[PDB]
Amino acid sequence: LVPQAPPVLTSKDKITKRMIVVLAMASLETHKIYVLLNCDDHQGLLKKMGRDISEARPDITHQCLLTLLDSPINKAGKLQVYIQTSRGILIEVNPTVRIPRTFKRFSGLMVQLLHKLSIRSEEKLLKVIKNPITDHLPTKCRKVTLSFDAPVIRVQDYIEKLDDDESICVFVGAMARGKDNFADEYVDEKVGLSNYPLSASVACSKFCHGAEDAWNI
Repeated sequence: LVPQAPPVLTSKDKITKRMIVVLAMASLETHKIYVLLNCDDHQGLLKKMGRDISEARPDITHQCLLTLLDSPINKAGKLQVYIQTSRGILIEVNPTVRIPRTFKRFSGLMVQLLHKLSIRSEEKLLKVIKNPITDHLPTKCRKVTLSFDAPVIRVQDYIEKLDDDESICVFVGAMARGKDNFADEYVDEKVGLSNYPLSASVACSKFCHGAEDAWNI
């Protein structure tokens, strides 16, 4: 007894109250040898490039996207996802896009996106857009960064404290390790979800679950 075709939310809608997740510091870099650089397949190459092999982690972004887009909140049309790469590329993800389950085809899709600047259905399902993210977010929107070092909140508590017209944008480090400062230019609060450090995919899942509770999804 719920709407079977909810409105597809984009950055063009500045009003509708929604949850936004920004996958920040995403490790999405192309190389012709085209593939996404990753720590499992390109250890030798990354070493010769003088890179920290452990930083090449596109799999984290892949798993976060699957968790987020599979969620009840996404199907209910109350979720948006953006990607901010470690190299400053900003990507808007259409809620209806199908993300491949295998890493190989995910990499193939990301390579095409980063080279062509969009992925077409003629509507765009993935699009490279202009920084800063704040130019695209809903007019009334809370902005928070998830951090292990921050005080722990219950997601439902936090979501229920939003005004009826106020969206929430959550910045999540799409990384295994790193400092929580990636979105200090945009946010005015940092919060924790657990007394344990969480994988990015798990943090995404917990936040989706808590919003689903609060919004009766």
